[PDB]
Amino acid sequence: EMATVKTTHRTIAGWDGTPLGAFVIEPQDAGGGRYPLLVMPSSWAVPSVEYVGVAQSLAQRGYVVISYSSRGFWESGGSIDIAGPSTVEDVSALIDWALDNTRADPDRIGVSGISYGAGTSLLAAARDPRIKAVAALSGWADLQASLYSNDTPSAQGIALLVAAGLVTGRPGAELATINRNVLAGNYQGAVDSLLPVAAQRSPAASIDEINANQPAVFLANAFNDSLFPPGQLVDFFNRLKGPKQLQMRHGDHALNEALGALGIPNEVYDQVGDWFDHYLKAVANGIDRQPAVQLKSQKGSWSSYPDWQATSKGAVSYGLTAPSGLLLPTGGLAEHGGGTGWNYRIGSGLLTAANSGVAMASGALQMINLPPGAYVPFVGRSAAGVWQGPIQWSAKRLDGAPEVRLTVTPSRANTTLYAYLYAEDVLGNGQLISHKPYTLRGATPGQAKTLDLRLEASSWNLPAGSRLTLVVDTVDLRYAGISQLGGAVTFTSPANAPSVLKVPLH
Repeated sequence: EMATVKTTHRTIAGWDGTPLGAFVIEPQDAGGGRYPLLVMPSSWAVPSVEYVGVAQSLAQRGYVVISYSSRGFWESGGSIDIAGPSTVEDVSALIDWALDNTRADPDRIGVSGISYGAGTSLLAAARDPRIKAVAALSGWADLQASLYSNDTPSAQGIALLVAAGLVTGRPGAELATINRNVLAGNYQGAVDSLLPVAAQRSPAASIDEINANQPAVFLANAFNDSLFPPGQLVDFFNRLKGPKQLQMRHGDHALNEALGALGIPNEVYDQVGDWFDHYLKAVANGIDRQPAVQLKSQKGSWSSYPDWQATSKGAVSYGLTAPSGLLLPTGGLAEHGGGTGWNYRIGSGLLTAANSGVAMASGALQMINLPPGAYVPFVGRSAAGVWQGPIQWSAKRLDGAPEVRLTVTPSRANTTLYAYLYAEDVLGNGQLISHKPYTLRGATPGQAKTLDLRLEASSWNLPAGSRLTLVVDTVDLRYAGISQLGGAVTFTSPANAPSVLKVPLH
């Protein structure tokens, strides 16, 4: 049965003596061996989000749990350093405190957190070989890849990082510099300020250290996370050599749940509990035999794979054909397989309906993104290339990351491209499955460049009556793109390197 637990608030010194506000949660046995230890850095102070409650529910499975506010948070001393070396070292300091002051088992230590605490936890697992298991929710592996994907600043990601920070605590120098840049609309400057110190804040840069330490790593993110897109997390997951599981879902806001305002359903920490129970309490619950990749579609049904490479088995290659039409020039997506030698010119810097997200209000703390639909017949063909596949007469499932190869010729040295994959119904209404930005800065005008874009991973049930539609344009409401009205982009498909969309259908 579940442990009765006692919760005590106290202040625990960090590595340098900085006082951290902590809830120490301890089973009451009593007679009465040691319990596995979980150290759990809380995340952003979003209203209604119950971090300590989540920690208590884990402790009730039979764990000592330390739920705490990182340096700089309201309840702690210090400054927020964006999961910098001090914040990460503090996890080790709290492990040491727990081993000396609670009935914690030094041989059975795990760490778990969400978002700020997820990145912190993974970094701690790289730096502290005592950690045997990690569960990181809605986190990152590569901070640069997350906020500056293909050299395109994620304006709404960066803005959200600032907004979340301002409700959570007192910024250190790095975050205050970001805040100052964002206030001016200077997203590129925000990025430039962070890049030199981003690698030490990125689990991906510590992949060898985590693999050496071989903790059991559980990752669970939303495909539509507003801060940290899935590709960078998948790439990290794929490189882990030890026990591991990746679960990806579509997020939505649940009401009256501990984590519903973060877009995380209660089922995630249910699975985390099972993960730790196996790896830290040797419970024979079969989690060791479960597939390493588990994906939940937008309709809420699960699929699974033994590894990420399996998602791409038998991917369909659609060749892009030359856009044609009297009124609405549109190309095809042609399975075996397309045209070469064509050219299609659009103007850069023009607005279209195809966007990754809506214009969003100053200070909003929405942690998942709900892309607007786009009516494909109103996507301006002088502003975008549009390629449509055939209407399906049977349901299909897309699981994985689509890839696009496209050759582009800019007339300006600076252009940003955006590729979007839509499920388009028979009437023309598109729901966005995936997208990716790509900035060409300092390109040679008039020189064709072949680009390989990997769109963000997704899991999507495509119903009978729908088709896949690719849109490529040059502006997006969520990114600080550098395209200029008056410039041009010409799409081509050279015989040597045809323009192709690869889609992982199942």
